Amino acid sequence: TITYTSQVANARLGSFSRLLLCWRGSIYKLLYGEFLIFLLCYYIIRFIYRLALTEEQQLMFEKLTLYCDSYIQLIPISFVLGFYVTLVVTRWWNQYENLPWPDRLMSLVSGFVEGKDEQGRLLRRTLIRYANLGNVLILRSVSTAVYKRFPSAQHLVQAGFMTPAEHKQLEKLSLPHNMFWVPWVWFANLSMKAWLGGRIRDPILLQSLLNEMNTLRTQCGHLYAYDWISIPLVYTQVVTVAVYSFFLTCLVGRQFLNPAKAYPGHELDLVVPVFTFLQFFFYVGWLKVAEQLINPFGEDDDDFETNWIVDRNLQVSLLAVDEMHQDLPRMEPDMYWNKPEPQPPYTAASAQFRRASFMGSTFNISLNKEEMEFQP
Amino acid sequence: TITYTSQVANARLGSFSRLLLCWRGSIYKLLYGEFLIFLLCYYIIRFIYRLALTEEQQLMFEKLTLYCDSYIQLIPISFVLGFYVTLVVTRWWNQYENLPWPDRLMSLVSGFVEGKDEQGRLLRRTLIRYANLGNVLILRSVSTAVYKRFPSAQHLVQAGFMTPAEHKQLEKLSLPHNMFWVPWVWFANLSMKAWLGGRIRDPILLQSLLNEMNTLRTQCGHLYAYDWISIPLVYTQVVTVAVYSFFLTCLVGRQFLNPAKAYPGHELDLVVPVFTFLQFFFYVGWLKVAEQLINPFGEDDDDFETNWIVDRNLQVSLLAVDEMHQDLPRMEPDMYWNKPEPQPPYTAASAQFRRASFMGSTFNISLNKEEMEFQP
Amino acid sequence: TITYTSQVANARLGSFSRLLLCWRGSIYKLLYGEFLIFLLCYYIIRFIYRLALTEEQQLMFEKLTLYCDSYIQLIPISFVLGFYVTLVVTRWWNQYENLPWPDRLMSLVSGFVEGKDEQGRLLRRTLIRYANLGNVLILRSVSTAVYKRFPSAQHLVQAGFMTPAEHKQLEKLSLPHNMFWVPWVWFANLSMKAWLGGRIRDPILLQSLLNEMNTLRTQCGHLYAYDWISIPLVYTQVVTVAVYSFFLTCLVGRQFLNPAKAYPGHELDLVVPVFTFLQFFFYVGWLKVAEQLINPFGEDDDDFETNWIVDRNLQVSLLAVDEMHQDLPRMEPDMYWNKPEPQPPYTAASAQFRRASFMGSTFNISLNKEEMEFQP
Amino acid sequence: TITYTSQVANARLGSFSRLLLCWRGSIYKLLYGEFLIFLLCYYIIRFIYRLALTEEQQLMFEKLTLYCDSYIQLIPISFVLGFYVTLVVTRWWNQYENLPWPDRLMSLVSGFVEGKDEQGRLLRRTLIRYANLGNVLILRSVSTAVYKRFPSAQHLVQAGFMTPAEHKQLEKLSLPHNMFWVPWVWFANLSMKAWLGGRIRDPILLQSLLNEMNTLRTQCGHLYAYDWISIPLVYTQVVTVAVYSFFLTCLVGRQFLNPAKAYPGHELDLVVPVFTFLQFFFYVGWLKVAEQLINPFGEDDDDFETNWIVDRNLQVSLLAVDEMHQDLPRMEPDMYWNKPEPQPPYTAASAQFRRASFMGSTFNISLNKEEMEFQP
Amino acid sequence: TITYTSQVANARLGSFSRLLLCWRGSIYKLLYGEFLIFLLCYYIIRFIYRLALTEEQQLMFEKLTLYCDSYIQLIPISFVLGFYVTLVVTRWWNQYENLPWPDRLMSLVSGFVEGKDEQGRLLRRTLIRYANLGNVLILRSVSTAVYKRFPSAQHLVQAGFMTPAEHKQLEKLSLPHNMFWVPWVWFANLSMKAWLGGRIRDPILLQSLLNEMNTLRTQCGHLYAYDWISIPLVYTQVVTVAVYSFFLTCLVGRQFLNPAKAYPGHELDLVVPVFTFLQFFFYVGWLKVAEQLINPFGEDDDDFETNWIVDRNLQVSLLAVDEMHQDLPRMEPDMYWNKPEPQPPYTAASAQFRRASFMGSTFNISLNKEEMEFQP
Ligand SMILES: [Ca+2]
Ligand SMILES: [Ca+2]
Ligand SMILES: [Ca+2]
Ligand SMILES: [Ca+2]
Ligand SMILES: [Ca+2]
Repeated sequence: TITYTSQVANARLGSFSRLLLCWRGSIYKLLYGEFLIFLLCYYIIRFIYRLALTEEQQLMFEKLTLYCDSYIQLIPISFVLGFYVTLVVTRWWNQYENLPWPDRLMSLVSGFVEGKDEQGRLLRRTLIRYANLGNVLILRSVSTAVYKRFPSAQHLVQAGFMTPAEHKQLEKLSLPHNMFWVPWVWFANLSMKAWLGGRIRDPILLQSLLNEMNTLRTQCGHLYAYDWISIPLVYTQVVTVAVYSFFLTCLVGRQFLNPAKAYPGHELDLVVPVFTFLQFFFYVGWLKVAEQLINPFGEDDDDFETNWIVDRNLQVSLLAVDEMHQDLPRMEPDMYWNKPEPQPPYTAASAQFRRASFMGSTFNISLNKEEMEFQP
Repeated sequence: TITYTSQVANARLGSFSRLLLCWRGSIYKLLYGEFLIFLLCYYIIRFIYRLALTEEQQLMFEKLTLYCDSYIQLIPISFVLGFYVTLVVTRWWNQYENLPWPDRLMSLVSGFVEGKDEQGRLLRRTLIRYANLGNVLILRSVSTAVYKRFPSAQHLVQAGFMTPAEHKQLEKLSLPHNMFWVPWVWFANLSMKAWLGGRIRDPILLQSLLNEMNTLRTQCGHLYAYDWISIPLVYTQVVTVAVYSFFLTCLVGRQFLNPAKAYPGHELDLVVPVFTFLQFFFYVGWLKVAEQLINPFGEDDDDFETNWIVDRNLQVSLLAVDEMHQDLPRMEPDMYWNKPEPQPPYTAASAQFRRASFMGSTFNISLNKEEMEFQP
Repeated sequence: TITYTSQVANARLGSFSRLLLCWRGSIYKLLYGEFLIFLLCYYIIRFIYRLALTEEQQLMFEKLTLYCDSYIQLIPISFVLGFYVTLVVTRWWNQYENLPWPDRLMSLVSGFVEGKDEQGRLLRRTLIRYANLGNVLILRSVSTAVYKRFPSAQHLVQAGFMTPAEHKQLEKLSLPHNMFWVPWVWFANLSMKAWLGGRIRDPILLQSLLNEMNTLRTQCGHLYAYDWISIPLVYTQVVTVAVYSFFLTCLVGRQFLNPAKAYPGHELDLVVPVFTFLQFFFYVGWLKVAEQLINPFGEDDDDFETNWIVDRNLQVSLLAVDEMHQDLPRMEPDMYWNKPEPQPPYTAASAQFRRASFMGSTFNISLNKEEMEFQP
Repeated sequence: TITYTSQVANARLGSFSRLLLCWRGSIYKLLYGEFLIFLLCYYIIRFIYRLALTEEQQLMFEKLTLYCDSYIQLIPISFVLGFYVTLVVTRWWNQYENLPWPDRLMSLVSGFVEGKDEQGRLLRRTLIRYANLGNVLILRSVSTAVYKRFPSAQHLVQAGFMTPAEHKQLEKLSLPHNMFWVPWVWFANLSMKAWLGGRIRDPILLQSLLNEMNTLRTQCGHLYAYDWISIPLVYTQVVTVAVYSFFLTCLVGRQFLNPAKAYPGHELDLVVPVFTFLQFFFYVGWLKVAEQLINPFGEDDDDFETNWIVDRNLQVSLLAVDEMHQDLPRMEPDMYWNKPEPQPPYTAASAQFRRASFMGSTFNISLNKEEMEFQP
Repeated sequence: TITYTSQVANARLGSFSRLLLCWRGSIYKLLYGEFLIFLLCYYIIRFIYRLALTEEQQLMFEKLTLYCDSYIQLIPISFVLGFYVTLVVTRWWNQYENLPWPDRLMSLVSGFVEGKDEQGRLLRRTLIRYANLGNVLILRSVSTAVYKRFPSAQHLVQAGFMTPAEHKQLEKLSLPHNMFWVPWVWFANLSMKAWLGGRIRDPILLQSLLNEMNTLRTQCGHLYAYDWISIPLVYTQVVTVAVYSFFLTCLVGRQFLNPAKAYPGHELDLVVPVFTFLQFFFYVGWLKVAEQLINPFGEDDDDFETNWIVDRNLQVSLLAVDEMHQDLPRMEPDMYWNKPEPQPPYTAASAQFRRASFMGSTFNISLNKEEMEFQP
């Protein structure tokens, strides 16, 4: 994740132009290697045509250069790339939306599961840990960064996501599929036990806990789906052949011919095909957006920070269910205790953002006395 | 936010043409500086070509002017800008949709949390204040206007969003991440305490309160997500290079050459490239839509009024949970108490809007007696 | 709202061609004035060129006519108009989807709030009236037709939407923002009072009532949002300049020159630029779709019938909660009381629509005996 | 509804080519009449030009044929048709999604409403019948097929959807709007009565019943909305004029001129304008998709089978709430009662579909011993 | 399903280029037969023109070759294919999203339905089996792979999805429609019986069970809808005629003529029409994406693995409700029992993914002392 939200807060002079001076997550980082290969091939062909070929061979190469230059437009690269990248970006944001957060669940576990004694602490910690464990099991199944951090269940044990007892239980339950679903069943059974043991006072609170946990389950299932059901390989191959064929053709059709023949469109021989390179930049960068985003759980600069999310979820969830359980700030009358229309102040830097309320678009309509009178 | 909803209520003669006479939130305000730089560069190049260059240098410049003018169309600016701005507008409206409003929560807190005594008042005020505090913590994390208004937690204390006790508690809980989630945990624990203390009469009402509060939490999480997960920097750089390369090329390809040579398409030498300027207006304004909307929590004219929303939420929520708690208008028989078919009157200005009911599209189908008869 | 659903039920010969003979909500009604101005300007320019200008001035005008005619295509009107109108149509249908209907709420109020005495009647009527009042307050804030019908809160009192007591209470609560939210708080507190007074038998029914009411609140909030957050004025100005610049250019580039010069594409001098007029019809009508739909609560022919919806909601909701409360048709054995497979008859006009059930796409797959046998 | 799902299960050789040999729901059925009119007009113009016109008149007709042929491309038919048909297809699938099914409701009514006696049977049948009656009232309001089957409420009585008592009650309640909402109010009041009479044991079950019923109400409201709020007539007229103007122009611009003059692009005189006819097929068929789908409740081949859905809903719902109420198959130990890893067999035809489980995309990542070691 | 998620984790050099070396689910596999037919026809026409035709016949064929070559662009294949394939891909992902998973339901059944005795085991197994049976009945109705595995209800009995008693009960209930809905009614009635028998302790838990089961019902209904309501056959025929007409025209317009005549664009006679073949690859592969995805439950390589999902659902659901019922790992203090800020370790391979928390986009805004001061 490369965040530049602060740099584009306002539409200032050359707002997006300042972003062209970024390297991490940059288009340069993504397609400099492909561009170097393309440039090498282009100039190898240029030197072959300019030095090796004979007069008749050079004429036959020139005829093919103008034949290829007329079909470079026959390729509908823009359409294919436009639909495919839109599909990849949609899937990318859905995959983010299906990253599980324990915040709703941890608030309900902190509130509903009672007891300041060791048993209450252990019960709350175990429930939240089940939620975190389910999340990490799916994430290590779908995220290469998380897998590299936890290449085995024993690593999850050493890192504190799973106890040795939980590891043994998981081994006992092993089926020939992903076992990421197990902690949800454990959670449901432990919540039932807590309710029967009086730690959850009412079954409506148990229903709320199970609802939040099942929401997390659905998110983890969606992550499994996106990891398993790739964008059809045929659609990916179609877009790839469009881009590569376009630039393979450009490798010949965009050669600078001998100006002597004075072919139409070859009057002046510049050495660098600047607009060909700009088209490469545009089309290959647009494809590289898909190439980076198609699996957003990899290790690209703009891929999701799954490891950070795992660490932050564990810390936050344990703190909320253990230290913050029935641990509230003192409840005292606030600053506006007897102020009917509170008006919090503005700093000198923010005074310009004070606004009158928008009352609705009809507020300033003017009508005559006769217009406003009800009719029988 | 520049509201013009009232001006476009009806499709009147030149409805959208009257909007070209607006300055605030206008396209002129957004790209006058870039346009001035472009115009300066265009005329500097014009004077260089017309005065400095020699006959042969002028001919070589003219050859490049017609070479560049033929590739200005090779750029697929329309496609790149069309997909990117659609993505930015989608994200912009989602970000609005994820601005938290306490209205549902404050109705449930006003109704469910009982007691006209000081303790009931304090409990209701504290719960609603927790909701407002969570909202303001995330908003100051994502909105430059709100941050400038509350550059520190001490400012939140001085403005009445947070008590000194709440500030101390937040400091005690500090982790190396955003603490905007804390007030939700506080809310859940305080609602549990209110239920156990008899201020909430049934656990179904507590479930309702926690559901509304968790909805606000999810909205605040979405705001955090949009602030953190920028549109991929590669996609932004691709669109930026498309626009800038197009107009850099136009800076040469759209020069007015000497009419003497009588080049095709250069017959008449106008001094102002009116259609080039219109293309600049169109493409750069379309890009400036993205530049303004990509971070809708900045300080642009059309950015969201986060400060107003904060103030209005605090005022409304405190009034609803404190002054309006069990404070109802007298319940008396209405104007249509014994009128089976109430028909509220129309003013002379509104009589034209009285309509017969639409009964469905099948209402006027005509069938014969034999057509309408059931068959055995 | 111009409904033509019945005319397009079937794909008949020239189904959409018969719709070109409609005036109300027609494209003619929307852009006849603009077209008359355009036609007047076009022929004024034609007469100026044909009569006033000298030979050399006419030649200079002709050179500019063919210069302008070559850039009329440089304008990407189709793209700009295509994205903007799609955004406007999406917002238009969302705004419809957020029009509040009391039907769910009124069924729950009719069922749950008990008592055939005057107090039960008054309680049910007051709750449904709160829902209607919230709806009308937001609608008069966002709809010019509703505002013209209720230009003041006193008009709401005279029309029976609000009692004098409710009006006084609203004045007492006045804040410098829209007060459309107040009736929801009133509803929540009155429902709580009804539950505590035994008129609502269980708190689960109170939860259901509050859920439906909060759904209506969310819809009203969405209406407020769409009224307040206009489509960015920059995007509207961009599309407007695209259309107007295109046709300003056409005003010169589409002039019929003197055939004598025999310019390419000016061989025959027709007096009416039929295809220019068709382009005007197309592009300006496509823009007029946005101009009419951008604020669907105005007074255009195809704008929503907010007044009708208000009247119909009041009538229906009062009837459901008052006259239909525990007022059921006699419950008796039906026509198929002992008929295992009911087959309601068809008329002679409908016999053709009787179909066999679709059993699924796999139903007709044929397999051999050996193919169908399970393997160990 | 023309189902071809079975024919396109696999991407076989010429999968979509075999579908060109279908008549029902075919493009031929939809635009053969328009095509015959177009062909007649084209050849009438051909014979007029070839026989009636004089040499000078023929030359003036030829000049107009090449003038019209150059603007046939000026029409942006593809854009207009592409956005409009996408809107129509979106609305078409939403309208399907809002067809009410009693399956959720009938399961809850079968389970929750108790009693094997005549009163329990009558209560369950009456509740499900209310749901079916609401559905049929809206469907006969919006569907021409259903209206033709039930052209009056008396037909609903004769067909068993409504009892004479229900008909009398509906007449007593008559307001000047669609009364499709009434059965929901009846349902809510009858469910309340059943709860108070002990036939529904807990108010949570009553909440579930009312939730499902209100979901059906919302679907029926959406159907009413789509029937009432047509796609703006202006947008429909714009697309219609685009298509018709294009082909009116083609009627002249696509005439085969005399080869003698040897005009560019008229070298060889074929009698049939094959590509003009293919363009007619394409554009008019794309428009006919909208013409058929714009009202999917008509009587086109691909319109929804509303009558079948009505019949199937009545049969299924009555069977589920009456015959299947507490009528369960014997509960006995299953085939895998003591088999920890059940493996249901495969037939010889399905053995090829047995797969190993996908374990996640990270499963095959290989790391060294040192890479896998945790760091302090 | 061909998963390549692991290969595209990172945007590496030629990431998508390595995918062109895949056969299963490849574009080659999908359109090699059509391409062979096209190539055969192209070269048959080439040999006919080059050998059979006389001088005048060859000239007439050449005139038609350049006439056809000018209309190959008149076809708007890109637009038609672009909208249709987007619709097919949307439907494809919705169909995946509506594949039922028992995970939520099985967690609730494992937790809520009590008893370690044989009766509790049998009740839990029977409920989960009802859910699985409903899923398999719909899947065998819509999936050719599942139908081939279970070509009769007797096969479902032999495979253990249905008992002989359940089969007899289904036969007794037979109506002339799909009976996939029956197991939901059975589930609701059996859950009611379990609640009345004390196996479900509270009706809120029964409400939760029925909610999850009804969610599965809605998913199965959506699957039935997508199987029944095909994409309109007219839209499919339109796209098919676009592609086939384009390439039929190319069969003549893309012939290599005799270079002797030196026609424009036919200067050099290459034997293989490389760009025609690339266009075939592009357009026909883009169509083959739709052809494979239009019914994603077939037996294509990229079709869903319905059989695997069926097997995995049965195994997982039975294990969760039977072996894991109240079978929890020992609850013991975790690794961070008294560690306020848990920091799970990183491996040497993952150390690079450790990040500082993102605190929000406003975090680094700098303001002066005077700027930060509140104003009165
Ligand atoms: Ca990646
Ligand atoms: Ca901004
Ligand atoms: Ca309007
Ligand atoms: Ca239809
Ligand atoms: Ca398939």
